Amino acid sequence: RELKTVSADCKKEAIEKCAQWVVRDCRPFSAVSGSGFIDMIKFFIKVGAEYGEHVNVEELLPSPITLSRKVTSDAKEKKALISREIKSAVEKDGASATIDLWTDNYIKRNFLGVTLHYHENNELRDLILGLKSLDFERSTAENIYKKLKAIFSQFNVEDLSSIKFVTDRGANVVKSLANNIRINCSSHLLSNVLENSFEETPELNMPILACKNIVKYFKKANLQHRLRSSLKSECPTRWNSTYTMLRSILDNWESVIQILSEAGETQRIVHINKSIIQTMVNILDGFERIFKELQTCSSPSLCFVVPSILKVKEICSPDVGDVADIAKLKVNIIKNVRIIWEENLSIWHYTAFFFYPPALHMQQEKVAQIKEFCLSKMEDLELINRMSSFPVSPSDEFEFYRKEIVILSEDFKVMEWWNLNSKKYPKLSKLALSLLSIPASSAASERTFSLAGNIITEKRNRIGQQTVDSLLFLNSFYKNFCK
Amino acid sequence: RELKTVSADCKKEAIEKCAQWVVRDCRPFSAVSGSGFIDMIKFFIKVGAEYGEHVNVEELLPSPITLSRKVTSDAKEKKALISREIKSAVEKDGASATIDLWTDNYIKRNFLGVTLHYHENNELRDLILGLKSLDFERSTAENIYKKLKAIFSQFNVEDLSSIKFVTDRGANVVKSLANNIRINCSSHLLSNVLENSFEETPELNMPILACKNIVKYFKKANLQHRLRSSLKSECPTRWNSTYTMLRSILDNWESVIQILSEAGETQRIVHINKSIIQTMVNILDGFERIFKELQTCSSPSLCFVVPSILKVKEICSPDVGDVADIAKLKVNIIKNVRIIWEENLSIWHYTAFFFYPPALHMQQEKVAQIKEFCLSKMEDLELINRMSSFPVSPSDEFEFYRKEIVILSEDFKVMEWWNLNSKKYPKLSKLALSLLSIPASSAASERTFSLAGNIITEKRNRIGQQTVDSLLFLNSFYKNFCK
DNA sequence: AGAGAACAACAACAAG
DNA sequence: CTTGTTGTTGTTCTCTGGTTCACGC
DNA sequence: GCGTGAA
DNA sequence: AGAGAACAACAACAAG
DNA sequence: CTTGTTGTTGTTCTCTGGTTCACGC
DNA sequence: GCGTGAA
Ligand SMILES: [Mn+2]
Ligand SMILES: [Mn+2]
Ligand SMILES: [Mn+2]
Ligand SMILES: [Mn+2]
Ligand SMILES: [Mn+2]
Ligand SMILES: [Mn+2]
Repeated sequence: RELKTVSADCKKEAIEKCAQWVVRDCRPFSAVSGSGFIDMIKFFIKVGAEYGEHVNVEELLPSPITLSRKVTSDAKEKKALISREIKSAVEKDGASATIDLWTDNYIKRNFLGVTLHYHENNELRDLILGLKSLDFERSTAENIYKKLKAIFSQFNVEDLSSIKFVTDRGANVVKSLANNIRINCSSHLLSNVLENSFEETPELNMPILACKNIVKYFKKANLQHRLRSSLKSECPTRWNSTYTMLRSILDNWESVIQILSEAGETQRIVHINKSIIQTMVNILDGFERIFKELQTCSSPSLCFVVPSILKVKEICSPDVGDVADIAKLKVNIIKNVRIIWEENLSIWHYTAFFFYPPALHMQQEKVAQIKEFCLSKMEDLELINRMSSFPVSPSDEFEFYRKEIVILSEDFKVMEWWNLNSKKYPKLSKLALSLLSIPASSAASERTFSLAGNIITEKRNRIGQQTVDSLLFLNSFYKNFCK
Repeated sequence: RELKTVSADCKKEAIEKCAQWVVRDCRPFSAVSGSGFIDMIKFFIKVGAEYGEHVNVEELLPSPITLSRKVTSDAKEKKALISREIKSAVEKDGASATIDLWTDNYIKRNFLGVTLHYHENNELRDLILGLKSLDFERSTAENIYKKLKAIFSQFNVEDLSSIKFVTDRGANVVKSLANNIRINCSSHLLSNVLENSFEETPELNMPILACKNIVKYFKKANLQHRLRSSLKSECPTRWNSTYTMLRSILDNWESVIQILSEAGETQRIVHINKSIIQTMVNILDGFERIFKELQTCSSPSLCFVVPSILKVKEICSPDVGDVADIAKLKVNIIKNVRIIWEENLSIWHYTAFFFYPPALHMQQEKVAQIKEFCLSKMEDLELINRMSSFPVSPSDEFEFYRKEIVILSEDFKVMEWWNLNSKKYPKLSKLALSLLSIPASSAASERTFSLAGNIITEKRNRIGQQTVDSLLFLNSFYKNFCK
């Protein structure tokens, strides 16, 4: 219990052997603080206590190749250890998933990422189920579903009908999940609204393109070292990319005109109306709050799609003081919010918002279909749970919640609020927490590809498909089922 | 002494805690076998022997930030520990160096790499002295020499006149070392001969460009996964790059015509004369033997520039059976070997070859200037060594070697041959081993940039200039002065 | 978001 | 009072959102 | 059969 | 070269 | 005789050779 | 002052 501190003469020698490990093997300084590094060092001081200080270390230490098969061993092992805890959440309707496609930068295999999301004990599960390569077959809808089912067979899940899937609107991905529950990713929808609305407001082409050519010049002339914050290029495939460039120019506006004046290249910025650049940054600033919100899988997120849409309608509210080109942008944004974003929502987005206890809003058109939807889903929950055996009814329990009153406090945690209410609401708070675990976007699959890319590197390029599948899952397992 | 082996019940648990470290912290499997990792694990079993198994590990383990200053501490420390062993080799004329310029792919600083090379105990030293950034100043000759002197001041070397420098023919780098000994890198020279000779033989444009467009199609059509060895693009900035592409096509020729026929794109290869592709690969095959030779710093290399030039003259010897376009290539290659490569050699290249004991060759035009050169260099060695005090003369000892007879055996190691001859030849074998430690090219600086790039990565991009300088040197130190 | 890294800028502490 | 060594705070820089399927006229 | 939409 | 990685293909060995 | 676990051999894939100075007419 | 050579 009472852990002993070593002598300072023995502790300075420990920061000397650690520094020499990072230097010789070319590891990052932060390696000395990994959760698995510490847990491993604790084991090796045990071996010194039992066997003494004269142990054959090379014989004790494993080889990298036997490490490579152990994580493939353990991957098979842990997929069975939870092959039961997983199959329960799918049965009980309370499981959702996100899938998407990615291709790696070296070998160029196309990949199918699958994540899983369900509620446990006041906390959310965020599992990487698998990253299976398509083996260079065409990314047709049939092959995708073929590789989707194959990932779920790893845990003895063969149904897939009770799992709510969240994807982008890729024509081939969309068709794969035509036979089950598919929710449109709201980060791609919000991105479509921005892309189209700027296509449709070409009055703003000249200021944006003018800014784009300043970034292009600072990179070609190797001048970003003079900025305390560098200027960012506009990459269309990145969300809110125009805002990132514009802000990088504003937040460095003073030092940019000076550097430009210095190089006699002052004509590249004098025709740029700074005021409109500032107006677009204030407008798109709230879009970044919504984007970072929609990408949350550690807390409920689907319930905020509808109120975020209202906040977009509020930002682009017509204003008598807008200039002509900004007035037109706000006009096109509220349009595409209607025909691009609202057009591709579902009762899952409204019902998730219903279960946000500040429930005063959609009292109008929606509580009809929401009650019709909520009652049906509490019905299948009983149907399933009665097979688990081998006054205050749901339509009442529905309206009993519909009269609760709670204030928007900054500490309010709706997910905690339903655990602390599972008593009075037994069967509805189960439907609610089934709804509140669905991600509002496919960002969990995006992050899986980022993690994948951290493994398939320049020097680790020979790593195999199943070795990445194994490392990603185990790393996700040791996060969701360890401390 | 007799190191104990642990129980198998305690050894399986060690490959389980190692596998979990690699998984959780996302480290490569090969991390379990680093020289510094093993030396570190040996220390941690000692702490378990002394203090027992209940040690506070988090308090014992250092932070990454205190690791970052320790390697900067140790870097200052070890540059003083050898600030003496280094300054001796420079004094005794037996030190050479290679310098070049590089810029990193993220922050884009220009860098000056400096390596050091001298003889010790039958083995060669290959030191990374420093990678100092120019801080975005212009890479003028004055700033380079300014940063060169600054790297040598780190070890209290202020002379630099006794150090033989080996660089490429960059106009600015060349001018920096106008005041000291500069030897032309022979890898850049050989590369100039190839580049020019192919510019001057445009009859071969159509086969090469035809091959280039097959690689371009296999990459665009994502077809390299069908090849057991992939096709390589021609990058002009890589040495023998045309040979690498051509061979990648030949070694996969059968499977390439089949894949092309399959895609109905068979017209991209039918006009390609395979025989001339094969002739160019056989010719350039020996160039790759010379290139990989010239890049050696663990064994003597400057002494092989002259006999490699002969082997190039021999490969491109006129042959009555050559076709017209190959006959012209060999004609232009032997030309540029004369006006590009031989044009930029020095008596260091001839004298280094002289000290290869199979010394029958240059008996003609060169032993005059070589004797004149060797006698002067043995003279400054005595001048220096007499200040170290606070029959069989050199001109005889020169000719005594000039009558030795030795056979080219495959095990022959000339560097070992001069240690085992320092007795009969005391003062000449010192000049010889001073000559035999000079690198034939600047590849040591190239490799320093490769190592640098292994540190300045995508996620380690915030690492500082002096932190890379420190890590590179210490890693080089622990290789040249440890076991 | 939610991952991996590094470090400038301070704040606490010790030795002197 | 100084320096000289450690520890924590908070900013900056990375990456995934991608490159061809499905459909309708 | 070919242009269009969304990645 | 001379660095960093991974793994297919076998070879040795053990358990059964 | 089978499998099932470990260890070694040898191949394949990375990167640096680079992006602007110096000079002469 | 501008094209050329070598990175
Ligand atoms: Mn997609
Ligand atoms: Mn990508
Ligand atoms: Mn160079
Ligand atoms: Mn580069
Ligand atoms: Mn995606
Ligand atoms: Mn170079």
